[PDB]
Amino acid sequence: PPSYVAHLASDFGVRVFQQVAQASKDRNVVFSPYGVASVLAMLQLTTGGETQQQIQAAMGFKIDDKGMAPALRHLYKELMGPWNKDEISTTDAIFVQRDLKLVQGFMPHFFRLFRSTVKQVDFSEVERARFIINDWVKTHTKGMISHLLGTGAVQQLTRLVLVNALYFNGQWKTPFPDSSTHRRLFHKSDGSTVSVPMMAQTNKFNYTEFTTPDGHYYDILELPYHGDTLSMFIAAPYEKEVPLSALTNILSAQLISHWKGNMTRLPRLLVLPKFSLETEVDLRKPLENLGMTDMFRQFQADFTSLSDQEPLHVALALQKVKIEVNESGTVASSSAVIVSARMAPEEIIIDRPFLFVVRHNPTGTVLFMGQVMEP
Ligand SMILES: [Cl-]
Repeated sequence: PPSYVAHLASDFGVRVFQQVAQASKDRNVVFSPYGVASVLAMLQLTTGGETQQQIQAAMGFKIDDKGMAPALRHLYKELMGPWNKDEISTTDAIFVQRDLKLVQGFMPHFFRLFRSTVKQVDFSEVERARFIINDWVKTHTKGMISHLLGTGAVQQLTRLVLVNALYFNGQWKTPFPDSSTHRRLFHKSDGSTVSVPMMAQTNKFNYTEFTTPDGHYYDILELPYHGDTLSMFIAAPYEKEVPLSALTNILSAQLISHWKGNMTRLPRLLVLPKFSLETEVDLRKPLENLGMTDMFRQFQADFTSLSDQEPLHVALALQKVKIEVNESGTVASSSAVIVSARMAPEEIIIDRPFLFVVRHNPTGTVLFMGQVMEP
């Protein structure tokens, strides 16, 4: 089902973000809970045996089950509809050795389910294979993501690669002014500060203070995008010794929903750092920690649904996310005569590390999720 599978998909991907985050420590990290959910669902089809059970358990749904793929493909068409003014461009690709004898009916079946095809390449032509892979991403992310560092691992022994790449760029329901954007010190998690550019805006924001069962307090602010189709939620720790990991490690779609129910509109002056960050992840370590170890093993991996004669296994599972946040009419050239604005009761300055979550409002899909430590 629709919002059902979107939630199983989002939750799984967040579970994947927790792993990437517990590894990144104090590095800025952008990730797409949706992306890794979309691709892993496709890979379910190329698996069999234990390698398949480990993934359907990790994700929480069999891709061949009634309404799973139909709901998933309906979702994709929704995100890529006409409202999306090139705000989010994505691409999911599975590259297998072309010389490999495939199972009778895998390609036809895969297409019917995803309306996409598994890519074939002759991995013996290393240079060609890598170019072909970094090129697919390019042409299919509207030229936003044209390279990968991980492809540098594709060699002769490679027979299978998984790739996922997303690009996201706002377009707020109410653009942050421009003349208001200014310099402001940001408190990095070590007492050190840096003069970073921040956007400012007074208006009626949807806010809520949030406490985790653990007792951590966060200022939660929802920031809508044009048409309320998307919303970027901001979870900024209360004091200063409050980590992001206290929230991100208990995060789910039901938690975002929770914020919405307790949310209220207060007239504040929001000061938000403008950030354009990029992260590339080697999904292997994080996927293994979620219980998916077999797929990465030379003798254990079981992809007999993609081909039954083979010593296969994913040689490279990765993701690349490019997130940008600005005024949306961002001249950005380092600042005329006047600047006016309506006054607000209080201000909410985001000058310390914080985490954000972008969601598809109609379905509550957790599209993007990050931890911004130093903009
Ligand atoms: Cl790139």
